Parts: sequence; structure tokens; C-alpha cells
Amino acid sequence: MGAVALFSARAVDIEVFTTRPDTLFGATYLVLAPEHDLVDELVAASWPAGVNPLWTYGGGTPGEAIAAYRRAIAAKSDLERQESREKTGVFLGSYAINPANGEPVPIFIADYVLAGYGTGAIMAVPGHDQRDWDFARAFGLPIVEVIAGGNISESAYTGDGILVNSDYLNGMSVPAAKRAIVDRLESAGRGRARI
Ligand SMILES: NC[C@H]1O[B@@-]2(O[C@@H]3[C@H](O2)[C@@H](COP(=O)(O)O)O[C@H]3n2cnc3c(N)ncnc32)c2c(OCCO)ccc(Cl)c21
Repeated sequence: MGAVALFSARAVDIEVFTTRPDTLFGATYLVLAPEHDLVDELVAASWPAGVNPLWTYGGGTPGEAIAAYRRAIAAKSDLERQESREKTGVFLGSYAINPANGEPVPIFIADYVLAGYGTGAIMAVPGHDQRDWDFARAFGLPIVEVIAGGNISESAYTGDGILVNSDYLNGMSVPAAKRAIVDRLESAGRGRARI
């Protein structure tokens, strides 16, 4: 006869659900549902210096921007919610740590992530999930190849392949890498395989 994994706040743990744990070294940002419990806690008092203006929703502070995003998306109808071409969202002003590579990744809210499904939070892997590719292109976020086989400059590569840019997974198949990364997550106490 997937996985859940924790990402620690850099400054609180954010649990994500993924069907692609093998791609963990390519997760370049996190996305929470706009109504996720942790959003208010994770929101920074001010924007980082040098923040991309595309990330701020035009708000003077992260809290103002999140409040406006929540208010605006309430003006959407079923028509907009079943369209999916355009990806919108807001940076919280804070970072999480990717458990695989120890790197800081920015945290966003976006209405493409649904509050009542999974854990209400995802890891975003633009190289390998077209939804995340689209968001990353719209926001100027990094797009990293970890599964060789496609051409990430053109579109997300969603098929089987060989791990690259993924340290102790490198050279594995996708099925083998899924098992290896879950074993690492379990050894560290930071995740589990789930149906
Ligand atoms: N996004 C990075 C990574 O991770 B996945 O994105 C998460 C998760 O795994 C997947 C779970 O969907 P499924 O259960 O199979 O229908 O949809 C996203 N999801 C998880 N919870 C949410 C959520 N509340 N709102 C929106 N979307 C979500 C994922 C892919 O999913 C294909 C479907 O399996 C495909 C490629 C890759 Cl690399 C991934």
C-alpha cells in the first residue's frame, strides 16, 4: 500500500504540509493563509530596510498592510476566487529558517493558501510547483532548481528526476529523496510522513 515539517521563526514554529518533501532545499519562502493564527504574532513592527515595494501592499507598516490585505480580499467574489492567474499577497516583515539548509526565508500571507486545508501554511518551491513559480515571478522571489529534468527558467518542473543543489540528497531519485528527507526530519524531531 506527504509530510509535515516545522520551520522555526528566525526571531514559534510554523508547520507546513507538503506532498514534496524531497524539494525542501528549494523552498525559498513560506506562505500562510491570511487567517492563519500565527500571522498576527509573526508580523514585524516595521519593514526591513530595502524591502521590495511589491511586497508591502502599499502599507506603511506590516500590520497596516496585513489589515488592508484582509479587508481587500473580503471584496472578492466567487468569480475572483475561482480565477487563479493572479497571485497577490503581503510580506509579514519576518523570516523563518528552512530546516534543510538553515537559510532564512521570508514569510508571506496570500489568498492562494486556504486556511482550512492541510495546516493552513505551505513551503513555497517555485522551481517545482507552478503556483509558487507564478507567485515568485510576480514578487521577485528566488527560484531554485532541486529536481533536474526540466527548465525552470520557462516553467516549474513537476515530474520525476534527479536531486541537485540538495547536499545529502544529491543524485537520488524523487522517491528515494522523499524517504531520505523524512528520515532526516524524524531524526531531528522536525517532521513526519503523513497520508
Ligand atoms: N508547494 C511546494 C510543495 O508542497 B505542495 O504544496 C502544498 C502541498 O504540497 C499540496 C497539498 O495538496 P493536496 O493535499 O495533494 O491536494 O498543495 C499545497 N498546499 C498544502 N496546503 C495548502 C493550503 N492550505 N492551501 C493551498 N495549497 C496547499 C507541492 C505540490 O503539490 C501538488 C499537490 O499535492 C507540488 C509540487 C511541490 Cl514542489 C509542492
